Amino acid sequence: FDRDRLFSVVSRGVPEELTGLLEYLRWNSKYLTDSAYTEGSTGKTCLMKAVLNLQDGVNACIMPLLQIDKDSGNPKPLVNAQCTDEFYQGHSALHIAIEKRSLQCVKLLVENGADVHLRACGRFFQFYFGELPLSLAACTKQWDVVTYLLENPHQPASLEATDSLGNTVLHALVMIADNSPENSALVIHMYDGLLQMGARLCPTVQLEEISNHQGLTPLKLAAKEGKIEIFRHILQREF
Repeated sequence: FDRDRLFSVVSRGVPEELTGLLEYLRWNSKYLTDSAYTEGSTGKTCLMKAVLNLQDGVNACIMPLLQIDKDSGNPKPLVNAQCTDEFYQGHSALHIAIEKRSLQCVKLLVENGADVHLRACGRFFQFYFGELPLSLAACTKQWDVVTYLLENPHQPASLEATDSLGNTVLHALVMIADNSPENSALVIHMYDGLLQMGARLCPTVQLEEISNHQGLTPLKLAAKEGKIEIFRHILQREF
């Protein structure tokens, strides 16, 4: 089992061809997160390759890979491996699952130890979505994934979490807003929805008062970016 074979196998979504992988790993004291099983420039793992080749929301190598990884006794679980190159830095299988708009796959990953606060901060994403799984799910308007991330019993995502810019999901939404009537309406429903859920999930937290590394709340950030409709909406929330 060299890397080439595994990635081929996994790309084709044929779990049956993983026969002997576990034995090979345990015999040699190796893990699927090892340099050897990782693409040398990017750190792209076999599980990432799997989620990149989803067929109709699924890929039948995914759970086998997770199980083999667990059974191999891996100290640094494959589920939370991150891309290492400049362009995709921090990108995890969970981010790819959300980009692919697959709730099925998000669940499978989270149920098996996905860290819901890993940051994708590479040069390609500066579109920028706030580097966090929840902020990506919100920015791409995925209601089913957003509520799963917030409510699941394994690893609930925090609405207060911030990225390397100090941005919450609320700042991220301000960032992706267009000034088109229909887009801003949808972004407003997401902004309000998250806050409505926050009144229940974090009853005491003033999420809209959290400010940036640039000292900007979502309101002030909205003003800075020229986002009139979002700005005026955030104000009427107060008043």
